[PDB]
Amino acid sequence: HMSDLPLRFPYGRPEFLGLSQDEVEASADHIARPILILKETRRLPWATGYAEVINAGKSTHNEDQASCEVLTVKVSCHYWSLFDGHAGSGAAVVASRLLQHHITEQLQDIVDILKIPHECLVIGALESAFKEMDLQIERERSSYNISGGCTALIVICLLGKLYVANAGDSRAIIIRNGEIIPMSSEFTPETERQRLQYLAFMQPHLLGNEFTHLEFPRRVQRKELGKKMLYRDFNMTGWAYKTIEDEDLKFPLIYGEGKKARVMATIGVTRGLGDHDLKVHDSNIYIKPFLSSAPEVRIYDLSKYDHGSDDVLILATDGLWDVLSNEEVAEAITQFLPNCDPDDPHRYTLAAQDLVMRARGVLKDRGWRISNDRLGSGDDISVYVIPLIHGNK
Amino acid sequence: DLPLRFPYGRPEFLGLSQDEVEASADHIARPILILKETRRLPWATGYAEVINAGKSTHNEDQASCEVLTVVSCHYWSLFDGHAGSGAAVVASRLLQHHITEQLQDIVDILKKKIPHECLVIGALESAFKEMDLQIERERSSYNISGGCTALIVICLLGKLYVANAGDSRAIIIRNGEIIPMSSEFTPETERQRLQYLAFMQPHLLGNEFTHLEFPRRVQRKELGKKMLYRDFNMTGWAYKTIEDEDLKFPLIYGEGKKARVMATIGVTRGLGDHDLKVHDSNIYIKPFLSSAPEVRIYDLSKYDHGSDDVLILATDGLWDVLSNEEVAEAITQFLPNCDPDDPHRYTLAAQDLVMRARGVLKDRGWRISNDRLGSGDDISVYVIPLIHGNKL
Ligand SMILES: [Mg+2]
Ligand SMILES: [Mg+2]
Ligand SMILES: [Mn+2]
Ligand SMILES: [Mn+2]
Ligand SMILES: [Mn+2]
Ligand SMILES: [Mn+2]
Ligand SMILES: [Mn+2]
Ligand SMILES: [Mn+2]
Repeated sequence: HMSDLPLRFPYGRPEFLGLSQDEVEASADHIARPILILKETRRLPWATGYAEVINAGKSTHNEDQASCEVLTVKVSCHYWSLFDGHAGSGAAVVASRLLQHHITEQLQDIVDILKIPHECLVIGALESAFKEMDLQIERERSSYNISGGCTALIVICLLGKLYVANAGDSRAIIIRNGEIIPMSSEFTPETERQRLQYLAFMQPHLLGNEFTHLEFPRRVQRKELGKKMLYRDFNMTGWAYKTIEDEDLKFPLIYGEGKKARVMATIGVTRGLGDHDLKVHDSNIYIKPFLSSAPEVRIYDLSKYDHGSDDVLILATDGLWDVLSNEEVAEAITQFLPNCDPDDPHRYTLAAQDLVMRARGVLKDRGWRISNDRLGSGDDISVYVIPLIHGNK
Repeated sequence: DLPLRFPYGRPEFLGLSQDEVEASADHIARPILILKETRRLPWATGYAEVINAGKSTHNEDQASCEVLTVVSCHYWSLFDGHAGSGAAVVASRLLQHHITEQLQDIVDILKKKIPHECLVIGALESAFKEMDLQIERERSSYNISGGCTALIVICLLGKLYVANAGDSRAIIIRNGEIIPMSSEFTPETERQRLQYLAFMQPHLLGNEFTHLEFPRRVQRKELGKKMLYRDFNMTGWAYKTIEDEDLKFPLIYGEGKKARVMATIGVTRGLGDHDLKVHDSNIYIKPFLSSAPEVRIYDLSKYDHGSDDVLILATDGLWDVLSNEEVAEAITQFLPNCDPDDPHRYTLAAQDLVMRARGVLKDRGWRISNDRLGSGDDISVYVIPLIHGNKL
């Protein structure tokens, strides 16, 4: 039904890039994989740095989207956002254009007060904004082709405080005098296992008589019927023994380890927007009941520290973090920025370009390779480098 | 009524006769009972307790401490009963048997890659659950009154496992530093789980409650007006027009030590309470409670502990009037006045903590330092010396 409907918004790259229609096509080169950076002739707020590169060939379009502007609540609200789309570009494009409007609307309900701690009203506003964005996608689903879904990582600076709201598996970290301050956590079948099992237990019909909510160390085989095995339930952190009993032969709700962890054999990320009609392969079981649009929000008070020109906030999609650790990013940032004149305004964009290049690697004979012959990232990669000096009181 | 599953009593290691128990239950004098010096506990653990100031005729705290045979396994436990002493008494005798049996399923292994620690944790988690299931079915044949919280510790193969299902608390004091070893399970700390369940299963509210949380009691006058609220998916607050459903009593009400689920109870985990209902109604509370504990591990081999490094276990009778910092300050000023070789050290430290929470009674209620109100609750304190857990 949705493939019969027009697009809500046309596909494109982040609008602040200012790319023509021909530059967009030139960027979608899976073999050359050109790293796009912000033109010096265009400045982002706070001289924010940005860089991106398309995937190595798994989807025709770059499915990351990004938005950055200064909102006005009828007070100023700086806004940065990254969306990692999957199974289509539609949700990430829609989110990159409309979520900031939901945030502005929710903040407007509480702005007289900003002038229960106020920080909890801003958190509540951001949480309501994520939900209302997903609700809008849900009902506009029937008039427009809003394909797939997306993760959502946004940050606002409001009255001297950074709010980092994450619903997905992108990541935000602060590098301050060389130390790593994490500002987000990822939501996967692994990190959300107990919530997912709890829902499956309380609402068994969501399992379509195809899955069991119990976790096992490996796939349970029919020949193990009547035998003892380790299992883990929703209220357990550890493992205990159990007699295998018919029901345990169903496919597990949670399966796989780390980046291979999956819910109902389908998805490896459990929060974001879209995916309303997503189904398990070869069945009619819906995935969305196990997904959530609700972000985790973390605050960084910019007043409690005097920030140098090399103290930055990094936002990136998993195209960076899947091959670079927080320590490699910290090492790279602190190694690069002291080579740029502190007054150079293109200097955080070059830092973001350096991060993308280190994760993308170079195209060798057997694929993309980074340092230590390691495999380079074949994904879309998008990176913000936000200089925290601009938030100094 | 039904026969008792066990006779009421006080911790066995107190070596009390029946006549000493009756004398100890003085709501006016409130004598502080301590481990006799002639009686040594594992690791020379200190223990002291005192009865409440009048809310229940019996002391509803219970405690048990022994060496389990699996390999040997040191075991300390504290239970804070409510609405009767039965559940606390049963748990103080039978939870160690459930723990012992769960550990026997995995003891060979201890001598996807599952770390051994996770097998111990899973064994404790299952033992709590199996204890509550035994209470649930023996409930019908024995008078096992009320419910109880459960805080237990085991030392197994060089590691401490602290498992908590309630609002008692365990902290380590190590070279003056406070090391928390448990978290409390209240309507407040468990709000999102509780709202989630009420939302997934609205019939549990019995058409008398709403799962939404509000900064204060929603009243008639607010109907149709804007008001802050918090749902299961929110940490912050947002505005909302009050509808007639928002007028029902909230599933979660109050804050801090005054937070309550279903207008009835201020702790959300433990054992028993299978038949606990909302007053004057057939709405059951137990679907919102959980017997599942949180387990924290302390590796004794990573630190060479001194004679004053201790693990404190106590029911809320202590923590409701003394912060972690006061307890730390109390222990670090008391113990340096005792010879490190004196086995009675930690018992005396335990008694000093109970006295500091209980206070002195005059004409203005029980008073502790700076004229603060003393604790009128049952109080039970363990002082576990970590020096006896040192490697080699
Ligand atoms: Mg005995
Ligand atoms: Mg000794
Ligand atoms: Mn993607
Ligand atoms: Mn990912
Ligand atoms: Mn990605
Ligand atoms: Mn009690
Ligand atoms: Mn309490
Ligand atoms: Mn108590």
